[PDB]
Amino acid sequence: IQPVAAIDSNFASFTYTPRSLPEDDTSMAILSMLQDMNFINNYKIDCPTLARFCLMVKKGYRDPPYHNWMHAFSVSHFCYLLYKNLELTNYLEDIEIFALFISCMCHDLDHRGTNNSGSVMERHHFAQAIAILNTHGCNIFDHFSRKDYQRMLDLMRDIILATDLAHHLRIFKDLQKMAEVGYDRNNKQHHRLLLCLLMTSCDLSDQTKGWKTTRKIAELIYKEFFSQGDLEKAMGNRPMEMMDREKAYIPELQISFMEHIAMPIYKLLQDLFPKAAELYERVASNREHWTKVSHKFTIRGLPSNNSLDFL
Amino acid sequence: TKLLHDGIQPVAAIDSNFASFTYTPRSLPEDDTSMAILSMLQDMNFINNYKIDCPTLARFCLMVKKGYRDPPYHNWMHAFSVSHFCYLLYKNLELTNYLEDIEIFALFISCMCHDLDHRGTNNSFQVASKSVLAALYSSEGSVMERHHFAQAIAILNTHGCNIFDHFSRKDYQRMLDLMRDIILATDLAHHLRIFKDLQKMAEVGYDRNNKQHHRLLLCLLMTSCDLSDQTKGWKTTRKIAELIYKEFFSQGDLEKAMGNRPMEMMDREKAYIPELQISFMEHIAMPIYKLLQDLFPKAAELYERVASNREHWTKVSHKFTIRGLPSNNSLDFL
Ligand SMILES: COC[C@@H](NC(=O)N1CC(=O)Nc2cc(OC)cnc21)c1ccc(OC(F)(F)F)c(F)c1
Ligand SMILES: COC[C@@H](NC(=O)N1CC(=O)Nc2cc(OC)cnc21)c1ccc(OC(F)(F)F)c(F)c1
Ligand SMILES: [Mg+2]
Ligand SMILES: [Mg+2]
Ligand SMILES: [Zn+2]
Ligand SMILES: [Zn+2]
Repeated sequence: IQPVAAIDSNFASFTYTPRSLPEDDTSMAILSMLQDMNFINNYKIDCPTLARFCLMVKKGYRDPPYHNWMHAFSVSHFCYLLYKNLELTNYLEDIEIFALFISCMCHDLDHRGTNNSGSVMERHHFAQAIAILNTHGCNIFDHFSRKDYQRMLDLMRDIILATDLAHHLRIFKDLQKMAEVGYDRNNKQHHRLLLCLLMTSCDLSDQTKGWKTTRKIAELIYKEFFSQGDLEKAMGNRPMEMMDREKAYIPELQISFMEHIAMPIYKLLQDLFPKAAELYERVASNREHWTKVSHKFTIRGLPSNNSLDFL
Repeated sequence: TKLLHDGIQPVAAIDSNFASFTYTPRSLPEDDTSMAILSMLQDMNFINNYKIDCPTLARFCLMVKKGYRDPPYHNWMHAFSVSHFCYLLYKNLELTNYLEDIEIFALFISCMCHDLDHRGTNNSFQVASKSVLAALYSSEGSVMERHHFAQAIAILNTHGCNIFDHFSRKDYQRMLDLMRDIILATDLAHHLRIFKDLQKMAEVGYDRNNKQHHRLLLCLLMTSCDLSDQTKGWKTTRKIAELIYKEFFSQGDLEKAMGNRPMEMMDREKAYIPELQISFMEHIAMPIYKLLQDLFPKAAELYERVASNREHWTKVSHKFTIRGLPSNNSLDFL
């Protein structure tokens, strides 16, 4: 197990882009992150069991454009960053933080590049995580107490279910209440709410990097959406505007996504942790950048085709 | 050999709609266009009127054709299409009630010759590129149009190509002065200078005894022929627009490579085609055909087709906004 400093000198920084790491080194980096957060020694995890677990999780992702292993790795890496930079041990229990990180690895297992059209996919993701744990040689919790095994499973379920946007919108009022009155380490409701907020923060973490990352991730997202839309047209159904490559206008859809979903998540994170202010400011800056390049979705000159036949 | 040994077709046998304003001369295969030129001159009666030697005329037509290059728009098929429209104006507007036979003959020959040796580049490009044409003609203005005329003159003075070598001294001179004036009238700068005069003439009415009115009418008709692609269906205007912008953006690329800053309409990174087409059509094309309508009521269908083609450019404007991902399938262009 590599020390985390040897992977990259900037590995624990919010400026690091985990998609820069070759896919063949990501399994080792997972182990290095668990080592550096001290969960392997804390919970006495068998290293071979953990290695096999991590490879099975990786293997359980398919290869659609966005919802693949590198997404899961990136999300997991952001959880690590929150641990390292926001001092999560002052707010949550070690078992809750451990659950969040394992959930990050597992939260989109067996995604097909298609959406829920509750929480159909998120329940499947959890069921896949459970099936991996009950595979021979992969149960990283098989030495946990009956109390702790149960808690771990309940946490993973709650945290993975919190990645459904529908869940986040139900609890949004509660998150705002918590942010304004202030976090209370003795309130078990606040722990639940904070774990949901942190999970969604990890899931959308590509929005906190530079322009190069948001642009590429947007491309991959729309590639998935339009594939789904193509399939829905082939079956005789009528896809949503954002799934239809002939009707979707990307700048409007991105700016909506960023104003209405991403920015309020990181605004809430900022209100609870002042050291997350740079995260919110990067998301806001990335949204400004989407507005600046909007004009480029009007074809100037002739299309690359070099033809006007498309009229 | 093929132009000679096929005799001169009657124009009805080329197509039953050949003399109609709805006919698209770009439909005719390029290998039949030389014969169609002869058929049009035959049907307007200029061959018998002026006693043109047919072999001389056949060789003249092939030399004119040969004198066009192959840029996207300014090629032989443009010249043929412009000449065909002149024929249509003769057939449909009864031009013999307004102009002399020699003026009408000059207009048609000018139509064939008016873009000779065009390189897909405009007048200012010759000056910016410091081409041989600029060296010869830049102090006089209308650089390309002067070259076109000089090329026509060089064809006439090629052995076996002088269709006017049997003209009187008076008529030879008149013909040359007409071709020069008419070809120079294809410069947009010329048209904008005379526009006030054309409007005057349209409102007071045409006067067959006013020699200034003949000059002005020949300029108007020449520009009407030059822009005649705007009077056909949507399929023609769309395709011609494509060819025009191809030429413009090639020129713009060349101007960037020399360190100069091209006009917005020449710059493929700044030109927004719907705005430029609509401007061209509202400000250049439509007033030309409005003036033609004011002088000849039977040209009303021409103006109405140009206006309808402009409405069509407005309807499809929205399609220049990229929906979904580009064909690229990539967002790298941001
Ligand atoms: C299928 O969506 C996957 C993911 N979307 C995402 O990353 N992006 C990024 C982007 O750049 N463009 C986008 C455009 C868009 O529609 C216009 C939707 N989503 C995105 C996502 C996960 C969990 C969520 O739930 C919660 F936010 F609660 F975590 C959530 F909302 C969204
Ligand atoms: C190099 O120009 C060639 C020709 N242009 C033309 O046909 N098109 C057609 C089109 O579809 N789009 C256009 C757009 C545009 O600006 C964006 C300019 N021109 C065009 C032309 C010849 C003589 C002229 O002078 C006069 F009109 F007076 F005859 C004249 F103005 C224009
Ligand atoms: Mg998901
Ligand atoms: Mg010209
Ligand atoms: Zn995810
Ligand atoms: Zn022309």
